[PDB]
Amino acid sequence: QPHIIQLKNETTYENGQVTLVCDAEGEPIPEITWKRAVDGFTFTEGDKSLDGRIEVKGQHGSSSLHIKDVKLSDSGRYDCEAASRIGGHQKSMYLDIEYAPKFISNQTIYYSWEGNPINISCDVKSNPPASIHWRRDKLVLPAKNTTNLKTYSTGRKMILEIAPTSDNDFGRYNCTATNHIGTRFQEYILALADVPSSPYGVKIIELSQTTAKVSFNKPDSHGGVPIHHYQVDVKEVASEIWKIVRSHGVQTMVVLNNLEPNTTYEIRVAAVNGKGQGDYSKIEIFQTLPV
Ligand SMILES: *[C@@H]1O[C@H](CO)[C@@H](O)[C@H](O)[C@H]1NC(C)=O
Ligand SMILES: *[C@@H]1O[C@H](CO)[C@@H](O)[C@H](O)[C@H]1NC(C)=O
Ligand SMILES: *[C@@H]1O[C@H](CO)[C@@H](O)[C@H](O)[C@H]1NC(C)=O
Repeated sequence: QPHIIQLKNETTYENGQVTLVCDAEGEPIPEITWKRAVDGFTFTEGDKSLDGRIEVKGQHGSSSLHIKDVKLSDSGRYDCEAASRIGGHQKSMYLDIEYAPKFISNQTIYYSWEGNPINISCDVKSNPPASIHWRRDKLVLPAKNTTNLKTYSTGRKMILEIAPTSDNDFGRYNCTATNHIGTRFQEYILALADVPSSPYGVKIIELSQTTAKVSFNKPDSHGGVPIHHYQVDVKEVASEIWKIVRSHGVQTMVVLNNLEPNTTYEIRVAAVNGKGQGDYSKIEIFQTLPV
């Protein structure tokens, strides 16, 4: 002895309550300790709680771990440790947490020109797995009287393809997700755009006394908004005149020449298309090598 004789898996739901029970036989009657596996955190009777949601009751033979206001983060493995002096045994169970679908896309606002294709991505996490639909108003998509809309489904993701856009395609879209816990929705926006968005993540990746290579990320319109070229502006920090270098088409690296050694420069990048020039990236500072 001792021997854990009860430690059931449990399934609960977000915002609900669950009680985990562990029973152990043995002589002497063993002390029971709870361990949350993801972070190795220990629970014992009395040992309070920070957020208050979690308490343990009973210490010998049987112990209850009570969690109120269940969070998704409470999901996973919990360990029960039964120990007497003789005197050791551990067992795991898993807490399965169910919940209404949640929308987890990084982007809900999309931009496109007239006449361009664009995919709008609806990303859903739910337990159990949800059914996802796209809708415009009350109409499920694609409608029967359209020839420019398609959907593509992959478990946690449903893509709405609009190819190409016409003006009436702009506006609000409604992505709905449903499981036995509930139905939830998330609105997405497709807006008619003109100039490119701001480039970002600009870095100096090569650097000498008189030259530097700047590299950046294109603004991702997901193909809605064209980029013709980039304008790279460079300026010595106590100088007034921005020197402009155009990129070779849609290349996202540009080599800067004719720099002074040991000199501090500001650099900013903007994308340009047929409708004009977008915002500049956040200004970055570099300093050429000394002689
Ligand atoms: C508990 O759940 C896990 C999977 O999450 C499973 O492997 C195991 O058989 C289940 N039963 C118990 C009581 O451990
Ligand atoms: C939209 O997604 C589909 C499915 O993966 C893909 O075939 C298509 O090329 C994408 N279109 C756009 C607008 O990028
Ligand atoms: C999205 O669709 C769902 C299900 O039809 C609906 O209940 C919800 O109100 C819609 N959202 C909006 C604002 O249209």
